[PDB]
Amino acid sequence: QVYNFSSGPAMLPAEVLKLAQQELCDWHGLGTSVMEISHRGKEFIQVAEEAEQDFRALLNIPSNYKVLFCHGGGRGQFAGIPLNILGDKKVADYVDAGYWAASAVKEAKKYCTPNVIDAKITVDGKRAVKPMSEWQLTPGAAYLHYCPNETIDGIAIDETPNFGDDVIVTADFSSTILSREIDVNRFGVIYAGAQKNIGPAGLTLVIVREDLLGKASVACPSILDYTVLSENDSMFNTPPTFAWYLAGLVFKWLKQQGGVAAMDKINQQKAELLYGVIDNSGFYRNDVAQANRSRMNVPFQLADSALDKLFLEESFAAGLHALKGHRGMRASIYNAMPLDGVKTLTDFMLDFERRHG
Amino acid sequence: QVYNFSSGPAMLPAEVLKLAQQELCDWHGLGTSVMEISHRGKEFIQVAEEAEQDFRALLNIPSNYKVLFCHGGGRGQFAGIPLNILGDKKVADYVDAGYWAASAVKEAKKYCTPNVIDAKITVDGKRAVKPMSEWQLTPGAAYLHYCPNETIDGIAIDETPNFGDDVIVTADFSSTILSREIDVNRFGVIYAGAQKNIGPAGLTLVIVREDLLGKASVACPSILDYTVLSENDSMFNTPPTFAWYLAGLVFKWLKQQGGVAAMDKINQQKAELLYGVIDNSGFYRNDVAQANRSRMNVPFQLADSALDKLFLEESFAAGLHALKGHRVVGGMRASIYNAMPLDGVKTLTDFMLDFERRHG
Ligand SMILES: Cc1ncc(COP(=O)(O)O)c(C=O)c1O
Ligand SMILES: Cc1ncc(COP(=O)(O)O)c(C=O)c1O
Repeated sequence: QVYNFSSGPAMLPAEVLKLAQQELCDWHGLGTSVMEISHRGKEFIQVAEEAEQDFRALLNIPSNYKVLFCHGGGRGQFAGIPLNILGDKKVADYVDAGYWAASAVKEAKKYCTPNVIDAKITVDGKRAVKPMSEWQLTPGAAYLHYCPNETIDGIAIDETPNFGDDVIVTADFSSTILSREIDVNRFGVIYAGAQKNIGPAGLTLVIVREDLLGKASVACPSILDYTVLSENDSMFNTPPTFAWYLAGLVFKWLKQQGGVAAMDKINQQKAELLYGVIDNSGFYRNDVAQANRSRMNVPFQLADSALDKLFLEESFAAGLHALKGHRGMRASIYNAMPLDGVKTLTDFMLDFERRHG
Repeated sequence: QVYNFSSGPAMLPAEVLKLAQQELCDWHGLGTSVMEISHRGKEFIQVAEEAEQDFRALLNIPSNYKVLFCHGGGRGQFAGIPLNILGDKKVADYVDAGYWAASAVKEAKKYCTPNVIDAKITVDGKRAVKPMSEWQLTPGAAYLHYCPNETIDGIAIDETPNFGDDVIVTADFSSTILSREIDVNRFGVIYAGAQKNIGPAGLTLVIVREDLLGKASVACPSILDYTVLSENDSMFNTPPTFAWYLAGLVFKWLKQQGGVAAMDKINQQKAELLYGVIDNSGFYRNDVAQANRSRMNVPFQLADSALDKLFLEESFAAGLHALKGHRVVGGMRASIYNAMPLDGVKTLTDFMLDFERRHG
């Protein structure tokens, strides 16, 4: 058995990939693939609408939000957010406590002069994030942007936004959407590249509060314009139809598992197991503060990084793929990753420490 | 046997889909799918590089062009072209002789003042396109844009651009790329949504002459910025990795067929067969001029359109899918792309003749 810890593109649920394989050439008895049919045909429209409704149900998205299936990836929305909801405003607040939050800032500078909030703090030697109650917002800012799960850094911000009605909260949920219940009503825009917990790469989900439509910049490409996308139910142009179908299968799989609250419980067990092994070891280390430890992306370093290459070759040979971190290691343990995959990983880690520590 | 005449997403080569199915869960002995691996790993980089190399070989793309594997579809490039190569200019020439060319004009108005060249003409009762010599270009225009294959209208502009060095030709090849050999050197930008002759939907190909880089608008999203995309080998961000892999398989399949010259000959046979049946029947009609008839998208109307529904029900039951014409014009439309075998067009035309016999 191969367990794939890639952060993105990530593993699909094994049952989903098996189903997609079974019907790849002849889908629902049509004699063609789901990827070969018109997006404006009755058959694909049903796939698309069921995927939208399942996503709405899984997250308990209120009726005053649009759910858009978009091209361009997470970095597409780094441009899409300011291009759609700056309106006539020239400032937005961006919270930076990690790589992807900082990347969003860089793109936003094409469109406005962002106010950057440095939310990084060190608490008892551990990397943490300032509480939202301390974020100094700009009166009148068009929106606030933050990243609740920093994929490379292993840093999560779990607290629910509770800002005034004048604050429009936007958030990059790429590497954590569907891993726990969230209060969608507290947000203006939630977006996620699909290639962590939704589907394959090439698809992005955007949840947009409906009153934010209607003020896109004229410069916004129509394929990224939330108002045009909503008008056309995400079929302004040809969608990534196979990716949208696969996302729909993932949503069906999540329903079969018991939904996001069921995932939340298994993800807690997976994270406690892996962080427990790291913390009870002098050979592995993670220095993110407990309250900000991501349950989805778990970086860790070896006490002797001269062993990194051997760790990667031997873990791969043991069927544990894609553990390399950014310029130590990073285990991504998304919804699709079973607890048995994390047990296999930690057993390997304990053995590797016995050998080389 | 099912023949799928969808205009986009379109049929893939059956051999390509069968291979993708076989290796969907365990790709190249990895025990994972090609869609579950990092785009920056050595395995996917090889897929990506071979796909680029194979596309360059198939179309004879010169080395002074970049080949970009992009997000956003054909309509993404309706914005991407002006956002990348207007530079400091405000005028570009747009040729309108069909639905997709007109759609490109509409998007262009967000970014510039297009000079719209109406190239539609009627000759002897048939819809045709003005010769390129009648296209009144604007001195100083940043570029010229046209659509050599109008997917809804069945109108092809096959004539080779022969403009001077000061004209930057850009062209929407979505529904015809790889169907015949073309002279890439005559163009500044060639683009194509993948979901007709390249791969599945979710991927777009852009061929851009290298001297046109470096003048993108600051407003261009980085994911659409040709300079950023080229600098990062189309991996500025996460690619549509499964679509890129499948495109790579299509390119290998095209090589196995004999390449674009081989497909050109088969596509000519397919189009001559289908247009002959339409022309020699009083029951079906197509009113596009011979010189502008697409070989890829063949619209036709029934003499009695009250039989449209029955034609669609009976063709579907005969294994002939997706023949309804676009909602903007009605009628029927047979899309007969590279993947469609001659036997599929023979099955379609035999059906059309039998339908006329039974109901005409
Ligand atoms: C939090 C976060 N933001 C942004 C991205 C970038 O996504 P993409 O490659 O789709 O642009 C990723 C992962 O890919 C991510 O995890
Ligand atoms: C000539 C042409 N241009 C543009 C498009 C639109 O492309 P997309 O739906 O990928 O934006 C199509 C087909 O979809 C096409 O055939």
